Amino acid sequence: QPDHEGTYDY
Repeated sequence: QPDHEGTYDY
């Protein structure tokens, strides 16, 4: 996904 200056999944 879009990265929101520190998100992640898969």
